[PDB]
Amino acid sequence: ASRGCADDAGWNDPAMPLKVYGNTWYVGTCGISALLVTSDAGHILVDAATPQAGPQILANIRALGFRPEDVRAIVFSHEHFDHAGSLAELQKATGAPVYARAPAIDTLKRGLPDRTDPQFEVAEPVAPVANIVTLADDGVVSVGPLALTAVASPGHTPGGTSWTWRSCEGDDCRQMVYADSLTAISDDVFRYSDDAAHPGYLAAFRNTLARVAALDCDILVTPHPSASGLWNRIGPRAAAPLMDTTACRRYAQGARQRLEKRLAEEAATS
Amino acid sequence: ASRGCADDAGWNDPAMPLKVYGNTWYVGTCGISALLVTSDAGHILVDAATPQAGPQILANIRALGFRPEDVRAIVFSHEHFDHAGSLAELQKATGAPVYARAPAIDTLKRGLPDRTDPQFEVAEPVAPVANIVTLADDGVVSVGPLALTAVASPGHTPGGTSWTWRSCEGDDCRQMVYADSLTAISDDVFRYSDDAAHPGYLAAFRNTLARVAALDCDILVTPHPSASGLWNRIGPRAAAPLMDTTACRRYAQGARQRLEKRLAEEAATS
Ligand SMILES: [Ca+2]
Ligand SMILES: [Ca+2]
Ligand SMILES: [Mg+2]
Ligand SMILES: [Mg+2]
Ligand SMILES: [Mg+2]
Ligand SMILES: [Mg+2]
Ligand SMILES: [Mg+2]
Ligand SMILES: [Mg+2]
Ligand SMILES: [Mg+2]
Ligand SMILES: [Mg+2]
Ligand SMILES: [Zn+2]
Ligand SMILES: [Zn+2]
Ligand SMILES: [Zn+2]
Ligand SMILES: [Zn+2]
Ligand SMILES: [Zn+2]
Repeated sequence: ASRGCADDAGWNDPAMPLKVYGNTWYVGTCGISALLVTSDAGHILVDAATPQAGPQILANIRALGFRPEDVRAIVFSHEHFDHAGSLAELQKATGAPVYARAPAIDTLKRGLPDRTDPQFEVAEPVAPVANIVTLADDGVVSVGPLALTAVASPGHTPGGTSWTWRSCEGDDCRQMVYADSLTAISDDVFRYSDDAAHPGYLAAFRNTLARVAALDCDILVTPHPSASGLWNRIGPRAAAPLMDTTACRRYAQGARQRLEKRLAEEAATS
Repeated sequence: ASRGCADDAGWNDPAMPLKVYGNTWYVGTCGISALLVTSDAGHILVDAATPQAGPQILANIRALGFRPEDVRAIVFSHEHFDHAGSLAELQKATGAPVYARAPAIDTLKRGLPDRTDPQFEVAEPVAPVANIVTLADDGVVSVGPLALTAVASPGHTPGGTSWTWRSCEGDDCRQMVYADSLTAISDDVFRYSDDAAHPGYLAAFRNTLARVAALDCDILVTPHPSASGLWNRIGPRAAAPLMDTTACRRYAQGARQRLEKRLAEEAATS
């Protein structure tokens, strides 16, 4: 019997790919999520993990019997190296456009962020993405019968996006939410409380928390699987239900608590 | 043990009131539905059954421990005597406004329909309703934390409306649908196929069927409880699940089949 993934798994530690629900499949690593949403008309790939993960994701797609060339759209959570790292690699393999909200586009073209990213100084360099389609903040990415809805989720980054869609097993259909990271973490310089340095940025983060908390949410998945206890819900160590309609509310509420702790930490330092 | 209601129950045969789900309660008769949606800020009454049913509905509200004076809005399915019959009676008892779409208002003010009703010649006279609030075709009726969304459902009548809302038992929340009648029945004169006599009417009926079929639908209830097999899902004779996410689709599909049978019948007669 396979032993499954640890919550503190390395970002590049391999995971055997497995169904999440219906036509949503997990193709990421033990430490970093990537999802494949499939149809007979082609697929949507969600996230790219770390600049090193291209090959594992591609191997995992094929392990499930899907062809990377049948992926017709790529979307992602946010423009940090640990989720956008293999986008260019995956675009070449699939031929698919990458969809990005406006505040992520320059980062994807450079392969590095700018000072608008809270984690600017700790960024690792990425391959640029060549074919980017600008995604409206409430846009829908459609491939055949598939439709993934964007929920703009700035805060952890300027360009972050949560994604939502329906997956079915026969007539039993579930609202899937791939909620973006909501951690208020930074490099050693950035201060969430310095509004003059980034006007409206923290307010937008608070608004993201409220929007995520309010989503219709049957099955939650997060870019770091442990942030939603994914390995306690699927795979060999699963001991809790996959479906929990309170999950997005609890996720956002915890994130709000942690955001306010970060603000307290900033108040305590000059 | 109580024996429960028959599917061919008389419209005025009494039913003991019982929870449907959460804060949605059944307060109608064995043959004709009425629902009460409750909150600590007041309630919404859905439908009025037959001109004779005022007292049973009011008794049933009180049997559950709710006060008619705490009802703050009344809505209804459609403007036939067997669903709108006791509206004026219930308005007096509750003091609540009745919400109606534009094509039902004159019928509610007269207490009889006009020739726009397929069943005009078989109408029974109703008490007029004095305080009517005009409801937009996609309007929301709000009372405290309650919010009922209108889905205009012309076809069986010009003014018919389906209603949808969420009811919860703790954290387990359900999308309730009180779908209007979809039966293509008439008096001896009306022809659904005579578009010149009522331009666009049948197209609107077909559009209603499509809209109802597409609703998010956890628990379906219908003005005639048997039309959705309600007594096979709640009460003493229940043998099938209350929740069925296919119910609105199946309801509308059956109705489409019956509508097309009606068109065949009309083609066969001059
Ligand atoms: Ca995360
Ligand atoms: Ca009915
Ligand atoms: Mg692998
Ligand atoms: Mg790579
Ligand atoms: Mg930038
Ligand atoms: Mg959580
Ligand atoms: Mg009774
Ligand atoms: Mg009466
Ligand atoms: Mg009229
Ligand atoms: Mg049915
Ligand atoms: Zn990040
Ligand atoms: Zn990350
Ligand atoms: Zn649902
Ligand atoms: Zn009727
Ligand atoms: Zn009726």
